[PDB]
Amino acid sequence: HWGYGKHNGPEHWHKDFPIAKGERQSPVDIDTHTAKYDPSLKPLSVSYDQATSLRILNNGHAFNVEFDDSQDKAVLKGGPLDGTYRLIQFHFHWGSLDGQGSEHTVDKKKYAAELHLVHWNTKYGDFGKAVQQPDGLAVLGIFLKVGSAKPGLQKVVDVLDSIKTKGKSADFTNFDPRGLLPESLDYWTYPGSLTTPPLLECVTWIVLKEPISVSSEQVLKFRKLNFNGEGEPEELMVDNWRPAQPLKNRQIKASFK
Ligand SMILES: NS(=O)(=O)c1ccc(C(=O)NCC(F)(F)C(F)(F)C(F)(F)C(F)(F)C(F)(F)F)cc1
Ligand SMILES: [Zn+2]
Repeated sequence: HWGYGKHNGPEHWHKDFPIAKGERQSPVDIDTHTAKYDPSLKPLSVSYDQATSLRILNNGHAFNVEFDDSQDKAVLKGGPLDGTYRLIQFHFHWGSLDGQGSEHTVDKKKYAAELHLVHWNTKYGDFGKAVQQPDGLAVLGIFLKVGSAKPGLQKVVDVLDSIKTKGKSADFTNFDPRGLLPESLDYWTYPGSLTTPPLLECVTWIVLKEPISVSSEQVLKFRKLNFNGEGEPEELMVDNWRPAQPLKNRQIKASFK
């Protein structure tokens, strides 16, 4: 099925998922001179004090750090959102070199990677229901640039050796995702979609202006993961990002003046 190579990569996804050419696809380029400050944006509330991480999984496209979302522990509220969105997993998209890797771009600039903290709207009762609704998910997107190490990421990069190939997983309890946030919570927001098949148009995107810094050694370890399963020909998990899609009739709003 789909992937990131020449033969199954983003330019092909529309054949099995025609919504690939829809009216609210993600990611997009964020044109900093067109995005308008919206003084009506309520403030953002990231409540991760009670987050319970459970497991890390290589799913053959990225790795997901998964949380217990059986109850309202780690939630995202406020900003452009109505109601309460539960954290279910985070993952990253990254490149083969530092010059590309992010999905969103800023004035066409690609970052070395992008973190997605995925949350679902609890008024829909479960995640599978939430993905069918235009306000079903809220994805908090954080850019990564390469420079000084991020101390809160090191537990993640140290476990990657044990989930090298697709379908491998490891116990990953007690990880605190607050250690992946930047200082400022200033953000851009627009209505969009999942950036992997089935590309459902169910996401409120909230993309932080301030990137986090990670080290070269840190991102080099992301790039040693494999897209393939155990014992199959090795295909390094790199460039697992979808390029920017047409903005169409959408407004990107800024939380900051
Ligand atoms: N990169 S991103 O934008 O942050 C991003 C975030 C999360 C997902 C994600 O949960 N895909 C998984 C998925 F939702 F597609 C899903 F398989 F779980 C699903 F529920 F849709 C379903 F396919 F099961 C469906 F249709 F309901 F049957 C994808 C992209
Ligand atoms: Zn993602």
